[PDB]
Amino acid sequence: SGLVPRGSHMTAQTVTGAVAAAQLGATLPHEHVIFGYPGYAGDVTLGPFDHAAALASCTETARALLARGIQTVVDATPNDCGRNPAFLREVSEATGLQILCATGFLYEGATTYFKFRASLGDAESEIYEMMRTEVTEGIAGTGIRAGVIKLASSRDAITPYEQLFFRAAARVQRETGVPIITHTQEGQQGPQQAELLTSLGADPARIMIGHMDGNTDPAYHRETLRHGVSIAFDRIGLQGMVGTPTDAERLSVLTTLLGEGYADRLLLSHDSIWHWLGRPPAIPEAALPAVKDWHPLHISDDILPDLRRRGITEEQVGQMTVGNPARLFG
Amino acid sequence: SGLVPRGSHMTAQTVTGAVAAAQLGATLPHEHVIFGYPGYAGDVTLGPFDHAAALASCTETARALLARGIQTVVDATPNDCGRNPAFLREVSEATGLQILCATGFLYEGATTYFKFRASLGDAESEIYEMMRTEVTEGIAGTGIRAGVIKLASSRDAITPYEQLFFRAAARVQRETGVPIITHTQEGQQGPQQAELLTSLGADPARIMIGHMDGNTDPAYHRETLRHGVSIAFDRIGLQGMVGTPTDAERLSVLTTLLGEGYADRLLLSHDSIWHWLGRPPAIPEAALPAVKDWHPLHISDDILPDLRRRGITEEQVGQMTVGNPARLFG
Ligand SMILES: [Co+2]
Ligand SMILES: [Co+2]
Ligand SMILES: [Co+2]
Ligand SMILES: [Co+2]
Repeated sequence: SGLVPRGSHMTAQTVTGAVAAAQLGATLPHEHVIFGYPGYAGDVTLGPFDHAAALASCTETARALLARGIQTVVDATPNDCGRNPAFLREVSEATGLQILCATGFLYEGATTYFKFRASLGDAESEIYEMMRTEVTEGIAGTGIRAGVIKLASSRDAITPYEQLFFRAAARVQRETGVPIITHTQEGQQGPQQAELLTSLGADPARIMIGHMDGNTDPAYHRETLRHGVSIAFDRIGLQGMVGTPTDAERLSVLTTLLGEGYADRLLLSHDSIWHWLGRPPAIPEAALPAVKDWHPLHISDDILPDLRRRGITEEQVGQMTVGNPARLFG
Repeated sequence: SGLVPRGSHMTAQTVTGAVAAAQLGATLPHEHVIFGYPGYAGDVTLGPFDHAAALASCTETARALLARGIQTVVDATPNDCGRNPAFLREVSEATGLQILCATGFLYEGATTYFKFRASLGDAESEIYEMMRTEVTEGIAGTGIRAGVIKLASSRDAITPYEQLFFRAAARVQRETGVPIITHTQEGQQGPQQAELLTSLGADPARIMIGHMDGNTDPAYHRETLRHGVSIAFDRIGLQGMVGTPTDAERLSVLTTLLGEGYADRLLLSHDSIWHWLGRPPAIPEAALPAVKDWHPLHISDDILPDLRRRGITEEQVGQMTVGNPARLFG
């Protein structure tokens, strides 16, 4: 036990169907099989999607993950960032790797559709309708259901526009028990997000505040944790990428939190992109070190062994990688 | 003659092929057959595209236009707003109505893809590559070529990000002679846009600065016109829609400019949307008068007769509706 999920639950849904909490295994709570920044579709002429090569590439990464003992990936790709459940299902059915997809949108400057629905009507209820339908019935008539709601906020505040999504999410959460994972911008708003969602009636045991590794002051992480929610160092491997701290700094914070007993509330991920949508990313020369360990095998090969040699126990490692994911999503 | 297009020309391209300047006929220089605010795709579950109903609805509007003697529509829909040349081609082949589609993106807060390419590399050259390919070879391997480049800027300035597109556009323009139509936000930046593009080497005779009806001070229109470019009152029918002036005000300005002899530089359009992408628009109760005349038959039925009874001549009307479009796009 400890802090178990409240009332209203629905068996964890993956792109290939419902899976039991115990079948989840080691999990990466925040990754992107395919991803495109909003607008990517507008570059379809020179940046078309090569299905054959994306499939070949993604299943390969999937296989490398299974070999590491990772049995599940939570794909956090927002509805406006290329989210494609049917494709994810292909990858999963081809490899056996389990994948949960999300429902939600990126922050304010991403797109403009709902900012517009909001000027003309009740956008909260429209977002609520969409989230609930995708979480209980499916996405785009495919029958594939989202297994997490994804929320995002800006750096300086959770804007009134962003809050429409947080309330729609809170509602669906209370009604269905579906988990909620978030994006925080540049290490800010973690506590505000936690305060808001719990105040809205969302179960702190089904809430994971993301990109918390974006902040290096542990007092900041401790304040979020006070709310009873889990937090994720989900961008491990992306170092100094205009903003992000280094892994050295992330681990310093993690080991402090771990030695303070917060293991039941810490999750680990990379926030990697296996295949980019649109025109392949032009990576400058100086950016190389920053993205060097920014691939999904980094935690399994570098992070988990580094934590262990630091005194973190095998049980603490299993709690973060298997224990937490099973309660959060299962 | 007068101010005819410079060197480097390419026969006007429509979704169904090249058309001769003389085949253009009366034209609406800025309209949207289908349109979706960026992000619309993310609402695919409850706001899917009903092809059968969009086709039935759009050809109908097309037929009403042909009956008015309008033989061509310049669809100004940006690459990030649902632009779909294949669909436009269906509408055109089904009715005979001629349609030219565009190449380009909406302003800064619309999407984020190129803001990202810009942090990692040479976005100007990537936008240039895309624009040129779509204007000379085609869009998405369909062989359908864009017949206009579409540019947009914000209200307070033509941002450094927005200027990447203006330079890519200027380049393609000099190289291919393809026309350029713009969007101006809330009646500002008209002169700045005209100054910038001509300074970049773009032909003022193949440049139409849009949404100029958004400003009601004719001194503002006169300054843009000084640059030798044409300007369009292309949102006729959208009144008071949070910002926009009333048609009464637009016509007051138009008749002043007309009686000052600027007929060779004035174009008329509605900026209507025949079929919305995403969830159908929820139109409040107070918004009704604002969108009442916001449909493509408004100029033919209300505007052109109102101008005539005001003293505007049949020749001045033909110059705006046929003369200008033929030089600009043909
Ligand atoms: Co994120
Ligand atoms: Co992410
Ligand atoms: Co516009
Ligand atoms: Co428009």
